[PDB]
Amino acid sequence: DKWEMERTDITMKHKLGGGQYGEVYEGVWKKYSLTVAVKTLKMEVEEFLKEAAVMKEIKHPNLVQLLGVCTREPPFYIITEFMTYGNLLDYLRECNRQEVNAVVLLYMATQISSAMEYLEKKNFIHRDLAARNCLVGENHLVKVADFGLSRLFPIKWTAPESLAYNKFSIKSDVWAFGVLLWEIATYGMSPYPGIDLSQVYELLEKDYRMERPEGCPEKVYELMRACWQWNPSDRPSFAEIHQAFETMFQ
Ligand SMILES: Cc1ccc(NC(=O)c2ccc(CN3CCN(C)CC3)cc2)cc1Nc1nccc(-c2cccnc2)n1
Ligand SMILES: Cc1nc(Nc2ncc(C(=O)Nc3c(C)cccc3Cl)s2)cc(N2CCN(CCO)CC2)n1
Repeated sequence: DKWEMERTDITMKHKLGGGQYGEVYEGVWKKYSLTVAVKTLKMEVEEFLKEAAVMKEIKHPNLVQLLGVCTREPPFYIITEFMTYGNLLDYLRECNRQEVNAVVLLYMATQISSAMEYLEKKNFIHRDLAARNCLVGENHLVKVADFGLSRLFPIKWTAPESLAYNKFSIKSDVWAFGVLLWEIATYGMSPYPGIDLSQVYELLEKDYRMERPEGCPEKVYELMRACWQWNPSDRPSFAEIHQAFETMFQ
């Protein structure tokens, strides 16, 4: 296996983002003195190795790049490139809005839609697509974190068909993407603020959708609304979503 590393190839450093991603650490891959991120497991082994195998198949500019794995005996490692600025939700909430302005919001939306178009075409689904599971690099680079991928839950990001019948599709990710776009357009506000988690489905069932955020262009809000179509087959494809963002650039 070309991905297999000895644990001693890595020097473990500090826990990343004060433990928000659980057991994810900064490390150094000694071969290149390259700062990396390392997810560890010392219960959920079957799950951890299945994700390791899935990440070997994925290669896109906007998905976090696997570098190696330690999957022989515990502790188990997944090693990726280090995204320097951390998760997109905290980044939006804390950013300088003079820098992170309309064109950067569009750029962030376009990048994530590019990653999801790739997964759509490669018959993968994400099971936790949200701003907190996107990572930021230099010059407003955004990559989707890829530990929760499957080959084909977070209630406020979950399509109605997934809450009701536990059924997930690429169309469920299109719903989640619309919530993520809402997170981008509000610089990382909590969706459905103050609404009890048990009543989200019944509100959605009676055609409730979140209102246009302050300053959100109408074309961007129309695309959110298309992502939140009740019928999954009425939601646009990630290919259509990416193309719509490309077209908006004036
Ligand atoms: C995709 C997106 C989603 C949301 C937003 N929202 C905002 O841009 C915005 C504007 C005003 C506020 C409100 N704000 C409150 C505080 N006071 C001080 C300022 C105003 C909030 C968000 C922009 C975008 N970006 C976007 N959308 C469509 C087109 C473009 C675009 C930009 C440049 C060139 N071509 C296209 N850029
Ligand atoms: C939570 C967090 N992660 C960061 N970067 C990461 N790179 C990649 C990550 C990741 O999880 N990889 C991964 C692995 C390893 C396995 C499977 C799947 C995947 Cl995707 S986590 C940076 C960061 N920072 C804290 C805050 N700082 C600013 C202070 O103001 C910036 C730095 N915090």
